[PDB]
Amino acid sequence: SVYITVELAIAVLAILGNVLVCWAVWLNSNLQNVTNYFVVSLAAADILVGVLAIPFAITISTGFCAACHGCLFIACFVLVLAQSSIFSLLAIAIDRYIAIAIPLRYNGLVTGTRAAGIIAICWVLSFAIGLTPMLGWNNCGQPGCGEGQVACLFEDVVPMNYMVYFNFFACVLVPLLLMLGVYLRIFAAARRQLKQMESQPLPGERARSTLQKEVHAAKSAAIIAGLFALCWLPLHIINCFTFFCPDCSHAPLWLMYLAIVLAHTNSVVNPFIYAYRIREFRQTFRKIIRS
Ligand SMILES: Cn1c(=O)c2c(ncn2C)n(C)c1=O
Repeated sequence: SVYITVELAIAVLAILGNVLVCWAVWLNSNLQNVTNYFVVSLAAADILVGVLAIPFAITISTGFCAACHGCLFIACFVLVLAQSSIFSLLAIAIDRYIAIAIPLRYNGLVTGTRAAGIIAICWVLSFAIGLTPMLGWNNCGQPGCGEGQVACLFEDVVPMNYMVYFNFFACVLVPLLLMLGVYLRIFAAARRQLKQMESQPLPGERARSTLQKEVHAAKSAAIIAGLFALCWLPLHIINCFTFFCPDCSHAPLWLMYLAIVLAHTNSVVNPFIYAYRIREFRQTFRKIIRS
């Protein structure tokens, strides 16, 4: 009951943390910028983790008996939260790029309305993708619980060709490669901005301070994304060995859970990364707790 204990420990933090973030934003209007609209999507997504995803993960670990629709939803619900985080992290990257790249058109393009729109779309696409195995791409009953109910086991009910080709490479590796490519242009151009301002006949510390603060935000965003890939790659890398290399000793269970726990931990690092990186956030939380 140790794995269970740790999974519950995370669920608590994942909730308290991200919920604290959403509350801090709804309280302090200085954090209600268009940018943080996506951060809210990240929070809500990472909240349902300690709310449903973890509970489901703890249940499916031992396996149970249920229909295909019910057994798939429970097993593929984590793919939805993990996929939504992809769109949110990708949007934030693009956003932090638009600001530094074209500061003027930033307010003209990056609107509070389009934000809510994109988010909605992202979630829809998250359910479409995350629950693709429920569209027919599954191994329900492929060569106990009785007729009608199927032994709900993640590896047995969920195809490997999906989580590898479709899910991992396309819906994870590609995005992360796009995001990484974005931050490449972000910091590459950001340092050029400082070089042009390094050869200016005027102080203009307003533009420098602002530029440095926009870079501080883009950097903080880069750290949030990095921890995502750092906490999900291991779990996918394991599935790459199992699939592509049937000979390669199938990953043990003790190692399997560690990769799974590492993914559920990702939802917790965010609340703490804001309180540290952003001096505006930490002062917001500090107040809520006291009062
Ligand atoms: C992504 N993933 C897995 O790849 C997995 C798993 N249990 C077993 N495997 C293989 N769980 C709960 C999971 O979330």
